[PDB]
Amino acid sequence: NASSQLTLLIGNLIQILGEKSLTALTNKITAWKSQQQARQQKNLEFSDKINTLLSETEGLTRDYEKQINKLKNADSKIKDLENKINQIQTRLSELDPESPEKKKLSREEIQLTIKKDAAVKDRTLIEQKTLSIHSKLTDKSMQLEKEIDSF
Repeated sequence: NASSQLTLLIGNLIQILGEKSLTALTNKITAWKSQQQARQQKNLEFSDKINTLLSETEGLTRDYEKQINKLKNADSKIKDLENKINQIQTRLSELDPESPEKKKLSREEIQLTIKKDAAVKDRTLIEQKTLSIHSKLTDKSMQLEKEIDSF
């Protein structure tokens, strides 16, 4: 233990040489001790914080990936509801102007439309979360800089 050895050393020197002639060194040693203790405080604090930021970053990375996948499925559901609607819309155009089945297809198209509007909504929500998570990751990079700058 450097500190304890140092205490013994200056103690020993003072024994023979007297404290008056060594006051300056004695004072320097006090400063050193103090610095060492502050550096040990910072070291521990930084270590804990880095561990936290890291773990937090990993969690948010997983969240980001999970949401990105969710958002792809959402664009799918939509590209599929757009198909059913166009399909049906084409089918309705070519429909015998009456006809016995027009009434029903028209009701299916209002339904696919209601579903597609709700899926566009839900999509934007997911996209928002994605972007939000990305923002939180950016916050983690800011927090990291903060810690480094005050080390």
